[PDB]
Amino acid sequence: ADAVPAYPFSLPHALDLDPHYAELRRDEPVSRVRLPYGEGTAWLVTRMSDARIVLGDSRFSTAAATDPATPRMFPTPPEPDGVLAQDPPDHTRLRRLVGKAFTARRVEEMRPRVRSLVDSLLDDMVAHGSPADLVEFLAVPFPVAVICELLGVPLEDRDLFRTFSDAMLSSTRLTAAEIQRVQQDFMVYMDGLVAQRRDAPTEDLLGALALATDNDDHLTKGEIVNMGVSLLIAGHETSVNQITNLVHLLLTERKRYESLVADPALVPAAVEEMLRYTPLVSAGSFVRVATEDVELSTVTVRAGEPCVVHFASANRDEEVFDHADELDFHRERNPHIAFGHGAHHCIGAQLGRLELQEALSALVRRFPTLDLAEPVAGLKWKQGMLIRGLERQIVSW
Ligand code: HEM
Ligand SMILES: CC[C@H]1OC(=O)[C@H](C)[C@@H](O)[C@H](C)[C@@H](O)[C@@H](C)C[C@@H](C)C(=O)[C@H](C)[C@@H](O)[C@H]1C
Repeated sequence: ADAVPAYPFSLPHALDLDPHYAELRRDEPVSRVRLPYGEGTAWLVTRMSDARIVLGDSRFSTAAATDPATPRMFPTPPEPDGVLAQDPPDHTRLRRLVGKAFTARRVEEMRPRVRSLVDSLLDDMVAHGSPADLVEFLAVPFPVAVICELLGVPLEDRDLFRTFSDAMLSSTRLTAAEIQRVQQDFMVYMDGLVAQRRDAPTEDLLGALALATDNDDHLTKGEIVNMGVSLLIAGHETSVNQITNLVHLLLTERKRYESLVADPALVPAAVEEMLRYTPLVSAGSFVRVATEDVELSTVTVRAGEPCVVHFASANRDEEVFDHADELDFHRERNPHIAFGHGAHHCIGAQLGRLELQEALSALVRRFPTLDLAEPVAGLKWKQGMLIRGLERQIVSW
């Protein structure tokens, strides 16, 4: 009786927002759409208080989304293993157990060694000389290296992590027969690595999860193994591409970068803005299913109905933010769900931020003359992709 528009509404341009989300926020915050895969229609959530419910409220099952027939933004139906597709109370336990060690305090204390890692990379680049591809020298290498340091991986065998990481991306460049073998090899190493943490303690994250005080809650061996793998992947692509995404915004209006060469203390406040202002997820939600009827403004979604939150839209909610379409490094408040919200609120959110602030602070500190040496018009944005990012980024300092 009506279109049942397909979502994604359009192929994305750069880090632009389809001008439709804006119209929906006024004309229809919660509307039916058709996701590219699965079966039936679903609810595109476009505003914050609504997204906060769909991501917040216990009456929405992600583990339900595992049904091949349930809508989704990607082709291969998610395995029910994934922590993302984990309902409580089991998920709630994973988060409690992992969250006890992945404290914000562990991440802020990593900083000094994360500063020391961006430097080795910004050396390699200055060795190459200007102009240089910021993807190659910084963004690709920096995150994987950071995670290795989180897991306390010895320097040798970090190439495995890099080999396994790149074997999981969308453009893997490797066949199904290869993906199988690298998986085994990596998992077995991780197996032995967790064993070493149990037998002989360390102080890295795995180490803290591996310890077990006798009379109280701790994780199994296979859980600890898998959490590490889960963190590794979930913080790779997002951070690789989020780095180029903030540099890209920083130079395209170069008035921005110079805002931070002027007052470096803005780097953290900046990083938050750019998280809120960047469609790192082009068309968004992992689907959520109402296990009971749930009431949003303007639409009450019924038990059994799948939903999709668009993060970056909520992040531009005209009530929540002012001049949400304009990048302001001096907002008093920044309630962005760029890290998601509620149960599945990004684990690595604090680490994510550490990484960004360290990449930008270093860039400002080492290259106040940083400039995009590629013409903007030439820029190679990644195509047909789930997470937005640049293929390439020649910069000149
Ligand atoms: C700029 C960096 C990052 C961004 C923007 C980001 C964003 C997100 C978002 C939006 C979600 C929620 C997805 C949903 O509920 O549909 C999420 C989940 C997650 N992220 Fe990240 N992330 C980042 C970095 C990382 C890092 C560094 C790690 C690990 C070291 C990580 C691990 C995870 C995990 C495990 C989840 C699932 C948590 C759960 O379901 O309980 N992420 N991330
Ligand atoms: C539909 C958009 C989502 O895509 C997906 O979940 C993909 C199917 C997953 O394979 C992605 C790529 C994961 O492997 C992780 C790298 C990131 C994941 C944990 C996120 O947090 C991320 C925000 C994610 O929800 C969105 C990209």
